Amino acid sequence: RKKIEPFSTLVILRHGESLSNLNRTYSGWYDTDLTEKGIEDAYAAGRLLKSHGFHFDVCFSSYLKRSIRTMWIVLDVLDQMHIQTISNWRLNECHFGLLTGMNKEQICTTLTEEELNIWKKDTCLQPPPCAPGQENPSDDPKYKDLDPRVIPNGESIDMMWERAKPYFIDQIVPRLMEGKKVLIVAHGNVMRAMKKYLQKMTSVLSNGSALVFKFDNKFNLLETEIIS
Amino acid sequence: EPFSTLVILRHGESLSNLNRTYSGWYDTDLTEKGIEDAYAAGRLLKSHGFHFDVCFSSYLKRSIRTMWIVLDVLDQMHIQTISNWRLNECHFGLLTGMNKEQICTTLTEEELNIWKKDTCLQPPPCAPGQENPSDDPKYKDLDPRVIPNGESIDMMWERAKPYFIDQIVPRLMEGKKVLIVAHGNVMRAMKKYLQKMLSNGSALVFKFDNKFNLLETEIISE
Amino acid sequence: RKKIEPFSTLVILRHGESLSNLNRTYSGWYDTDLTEKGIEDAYAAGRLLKSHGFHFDVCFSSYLKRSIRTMWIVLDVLDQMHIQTISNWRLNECHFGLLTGMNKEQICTTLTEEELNIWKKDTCLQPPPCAPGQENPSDDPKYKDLDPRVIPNGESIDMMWERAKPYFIDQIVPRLMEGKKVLIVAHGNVMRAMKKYLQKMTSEELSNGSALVFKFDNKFNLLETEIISE
Amino acid sequence: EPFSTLVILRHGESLSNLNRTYSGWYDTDLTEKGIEDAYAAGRLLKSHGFHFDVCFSSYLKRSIRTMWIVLDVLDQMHIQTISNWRLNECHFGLLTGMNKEQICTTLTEEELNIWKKDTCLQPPPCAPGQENPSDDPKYKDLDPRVIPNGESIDMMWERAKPYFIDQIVPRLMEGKKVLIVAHGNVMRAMKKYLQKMTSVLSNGSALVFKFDNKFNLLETEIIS
Ligand SMILES: [Cl-]
Repeated sequence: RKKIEPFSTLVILRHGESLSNLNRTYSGWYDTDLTEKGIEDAYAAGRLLKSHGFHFDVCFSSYLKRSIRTMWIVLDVLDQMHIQTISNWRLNECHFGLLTGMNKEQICTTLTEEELNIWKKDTCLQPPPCAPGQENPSDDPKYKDLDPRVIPNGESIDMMWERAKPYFIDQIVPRLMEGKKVLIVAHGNVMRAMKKYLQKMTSVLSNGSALVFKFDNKFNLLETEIIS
Repeated sequence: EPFSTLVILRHGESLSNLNRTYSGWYDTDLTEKGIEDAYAAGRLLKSHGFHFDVCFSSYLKRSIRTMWIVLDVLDQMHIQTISNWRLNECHFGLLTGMNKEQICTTLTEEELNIWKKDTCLQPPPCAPGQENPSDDPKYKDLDPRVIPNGESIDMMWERAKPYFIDQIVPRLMEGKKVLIVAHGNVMRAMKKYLQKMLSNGSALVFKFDNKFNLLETEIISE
Repeated sequence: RKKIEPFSTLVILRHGESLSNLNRTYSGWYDTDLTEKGIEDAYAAGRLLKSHGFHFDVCFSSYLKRSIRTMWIVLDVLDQMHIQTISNWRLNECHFGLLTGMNKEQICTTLTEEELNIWKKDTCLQPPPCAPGQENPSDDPKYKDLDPRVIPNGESIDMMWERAKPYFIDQIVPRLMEGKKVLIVAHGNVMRAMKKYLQKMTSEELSNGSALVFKFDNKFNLLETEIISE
Repeated sequence: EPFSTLVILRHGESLSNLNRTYSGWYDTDLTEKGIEDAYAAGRLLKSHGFHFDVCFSSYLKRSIRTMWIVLDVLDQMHIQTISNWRLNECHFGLLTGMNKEQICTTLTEEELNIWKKDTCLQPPPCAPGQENPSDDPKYKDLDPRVIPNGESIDMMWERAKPYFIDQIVPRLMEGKKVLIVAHGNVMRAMKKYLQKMTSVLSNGSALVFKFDNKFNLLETEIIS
């Protein structure tokens, strides 16, 4: 009982629990690391992909440690620590600007009722920038070589996707056109934007699930499979 | 001397330009004068002593051939060259292949004025039965969704900018000297971007320090 | 106060204790992992580089887990988990062929007294290939895309360096010539061969946990070799 | 059709070849006939329908220019090109710039016979006061220790082989179609390597190697 393989395959996996997520504060570009539970989340994701027989040619991550660490753990489980890995800031979560580090109570104080509803249901609401005196995650040395004009300071989800999309088109798509299997360890908002883009959707997945996109040699999407 | 240097150079006369039709992505090649324009551009850069670590071009032949000629004059045929569609001229859609009179018949008085003076007017897409330059096999591996069909200058820059930021800026931050052989609209958009805002045969020279501050913009000519 | 910096810098680290090392068997390409102590060796090496202020533009490892895992830990300590990393089989330890997995007693049985002395003091003695029925580490799926003719089966140290040298020249030197700071997490024999090549030492002429620092000018002249330790 | 394809082409007439002197790394350029050789070679590949994913050349101008002309004929000027010194012709050292008569004066009777019949004779290095082609600024970023000065054909292949294994084989394993514009000695060494020959084609022919997904050589076709 064997199944015919696709020409190319894209697997998108979400990173596990970060310390900010556990403390219920917004992180965005704040470089919060995995908790012990988040490390176990990464081991579980690696075992999920191994049980489906995935062998990847390349793995992508954001510049954020919770994504990079998840990638390393997953590749460790898959016995693929040797494969090419690529990290880039354009796969980063939204930069939340002023909202960086806020909890639920501070969000409700900062946003009007109407703004909060748009913030939850839509993708177009842009947070304001980091305040004077607020530690801004993008002042990190890891960003020292980027064009300063391009560094975001308060991003809606739409704006995040406008700067992630060129990276997806210029780095991930060409590898899929070569017939490769590509893994991406990703933030939730980025994963959902990529899913919407590929399926051509218009404007909620169980924790620990992965998305499997299968393509033919003309980059037609043949199937989207959820594995868990 | 500066920490890094970017030289931008425009390609020379194309056959469409000589016949006074609009090309956009239409893959028109250099005329005899366009070839001599490239040799003269090479001699201008050689007289200023430029030695480049890398050269960029668009996916369009008039840009690629100019790069090859320039590098030949500079005795740098061996350096790395990179061509990419994101540096292409605007895709003119319906206006592709039209001459000046056809542009007026197709565009109203207001549309033609904004098309001439501004950057925001988007031409309509190619008509049915019109040869679309993006159907070229050289674009067969691009994400089908990203291929344009009718672009304003603003739209062209929105897809060229990520390439400039991701391929050009990192090399300048490494201290390299970078050459770009570009189309007029792309060169003007890059200049406007870098300066936070030219006579034929001229070249733009951008000098940067190690924080990527623009120290000077020099126009060199013969 | 401050010292004038070199144009480019190459730091070479050795990986820490592997399980084969703890059990006193030769590994070579056998993909033995770090022990708990080897993991702590990697954290300590990271702290060493952190106290000397190193910020690398790129890090290289072999295809062997014990080297890759050491690289990951060191970059974690350095807060450089985002930097580019490159792994390649040409930085692998010698493929020990038949000697793979042997302990001291089996080595002494297999080699003559003359052969053993040359084995310890020289770099030219080549082991035989893996025997029939012996598990060969190169049959690992991670090597499936290599040219089958290039895969070694029993290497002397000289032979190891003959296939590592082109990688050093084609991938590390060009980045040093760009002015970059390069980290290599290496195997002991590979580190020693690189040191010999760079210093122009003869075949005639570091404590555990030490690192080698090579400093170069823009013509790739070796300006200094510094040994650093805690 | 095969999983992957390698085409190797030799560059056309250089000025040194026309003058019957040995160039090696001497950076002699194509003649007007040599440029026509490149156009002819391009038309040969076009008539067989080749569409390449990438093209390789040496750092020598006669190889680079041939690559550019061939890609012009193929309507593939946009494809990725890679040039590298490891695909260079032998560095002839002292023999650089010499003609047939001078090589007789320099080499003994035995040495000249080894030079013509075998691949193992290493020429001596460039003489004092002899302009060395490796002093070219295009080589300024190489490890100075690696630069040759007098290379037998065997030595040339020892430094070209790792480039073939590390750059060309992985792309053939990816299922790509690869073009190499090469020098005769380099082309012959690659052919011997791929066919496993032990240690005679028209000037304008091309070699076509067809492979399956395990990198088994299914067939070698000569087109002219
Ligand atoms: Cl050596």
